[PDB]
Amino acid sequence: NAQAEEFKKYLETNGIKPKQFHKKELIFNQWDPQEYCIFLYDGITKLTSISENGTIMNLQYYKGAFVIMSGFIDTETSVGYYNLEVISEQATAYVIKINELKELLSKNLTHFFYVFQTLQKQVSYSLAKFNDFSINGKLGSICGQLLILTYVYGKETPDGIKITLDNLTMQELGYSSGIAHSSAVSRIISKLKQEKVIVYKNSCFYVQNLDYLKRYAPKLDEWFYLACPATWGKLN
Amino acid sequence: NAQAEEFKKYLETNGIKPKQFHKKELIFNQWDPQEYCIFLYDGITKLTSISENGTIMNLQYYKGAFVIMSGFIDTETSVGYYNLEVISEQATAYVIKINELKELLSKNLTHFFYVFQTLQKQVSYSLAKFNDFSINGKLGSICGQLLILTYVYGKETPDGIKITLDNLTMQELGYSSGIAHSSAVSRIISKLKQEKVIVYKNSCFYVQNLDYLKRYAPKLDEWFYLACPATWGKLN
DNA sequence: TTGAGGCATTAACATTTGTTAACGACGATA
DNA sequence: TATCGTCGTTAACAAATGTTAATGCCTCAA
Ligand SMILES: N[C@@H](CCC(=O)N[C@@H](CS)C(=O)NCC(=O)O)C(=O)O
Ligand SMILES: N[C@@H](CCC(=O)N[C@@H](CS)C(=O)NCC(=O)O)C(=O)O
Repeated sequence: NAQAEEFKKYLETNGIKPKQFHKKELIFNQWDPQEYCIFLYDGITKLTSISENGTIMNLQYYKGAFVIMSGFIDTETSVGYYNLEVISEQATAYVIKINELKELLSKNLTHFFYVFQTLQKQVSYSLAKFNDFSINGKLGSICGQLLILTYVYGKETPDGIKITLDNLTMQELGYSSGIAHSSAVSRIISKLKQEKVIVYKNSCFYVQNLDYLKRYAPKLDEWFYLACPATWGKLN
Repeated sequence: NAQAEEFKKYLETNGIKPKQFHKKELIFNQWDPQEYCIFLYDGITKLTSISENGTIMNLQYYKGAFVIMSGFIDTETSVGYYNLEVISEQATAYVIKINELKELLSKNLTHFFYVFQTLQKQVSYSLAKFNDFSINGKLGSICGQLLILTYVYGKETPDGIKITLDNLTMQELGYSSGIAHSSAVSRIISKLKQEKVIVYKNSCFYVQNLDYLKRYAPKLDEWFYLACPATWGKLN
């Protein structure tokens, strides 16, 4: 992306150099209250939350370039306690102090509008996801998540659309769709397989019937069409 | 609150005058995508979405002052096809075309930071809502919505906490929690009534065991503590 | 006073999902 | 080689939830 590159050159120009993170490494966490402005430049991360009981919840993934806020810009208080775990092998991200961000965006308006637009992307994303997950229950939740991962990490292959993700354990899918037990998600997956919707090959997932997921995730497909059209046309 | 008043005067200085809307009246709609930037100054509204089969989905409410984006500020494209129905008797809102917002914000930076902060409140809200509703299924979703309504529209009474909403039918809660049929909502509400959690009196809902809802909506309570701390202190 | 329609409560069945357990395939270690 | 853990299936049983129908309470219009 161009806006992302200009943003990079701006940050670096203002003495803000990137940091490197490895897999299983947290950029910020839900226990230390350090309000940051993460500009995930390269890599893949997952935003997670752990309850008092210890239950994990995968709220979303982030694939650079994108912006993640852990604190408000005016009050400089916390927007919510979450972790951002690196799940790719390596990732490069620009950690910015919450106070300096205001000084940086005040100076340049283009980059300001870039951050604003990434924010809108977050909003619309969350609304669509909430819709498609809420209506059709857990089957619809799984289907929606598969749609997201297929548009973001999917590549056409002889047998279908291969989702290029190193770790996609049943536990992870459950964490992304509010399912606590791997057996249940394994059952839903078994149904989808039997309906000739997906295949489990090479420890990976191959999506062969995209329309089936489109039915259970209308607002998500619509969203990718209205906000990530470059990512949407690669499969249409 | 106050930043919204300064924002009001700002809008009334650039020739952007408020428009009035009555109950059930829509400001923008899904089928006629004109990209606006609604600044709900006063009143209560609800953001809804209708599938192709007619299924309704209540994504959330909006009690002024707040900001709603129907289109992106850069691309000027729709962020998603949603409707905004007024559910209060009367509501005052400033309608702004999306192309004007970029200049109007470029002119003043404090109000830019206001809209930005409100958008961050939207983000945190959606994330917390997604986590709680998702973790404990439909019971937890009902508890979450009830907590939200209790913080935003609740007022302490000797009978508990009165949710000052005229129209809060079983079907409306269902739409707010992804439940299609009113009978199921009635069933859950009956369980809570038996559990000494709430009571249905004077055509309104009264909350007596806030903690019970806090258990099923931890991230939402956290959100009210972090994003709307006054609304949170009003009940603690 | 009557009748229609909408909303709430409940019951009864079907479908889905939660929860635990057993079995087998796989990798890794010694 | 054997042994231990982890993950994917499947089964069996319980709880939740989807779905429909019946009933009663209320308002409203004639
Ligand atoms: N950098 C890309 C992708 C940014 C990104 O990661 N967006 C989030 C939503 S705000 C996403 O697609 N997440 C995918 C997921 O949740 O797995 C863009 O500009 O849209
Ligand atoms: N103006 C009030 C309320 C703004 C508002 O409506 N915020 C949304 C969250 S983005 C909300 O609380 N919605 C409650 C609901 O969904 O009923 C404030 O800023 O605290």
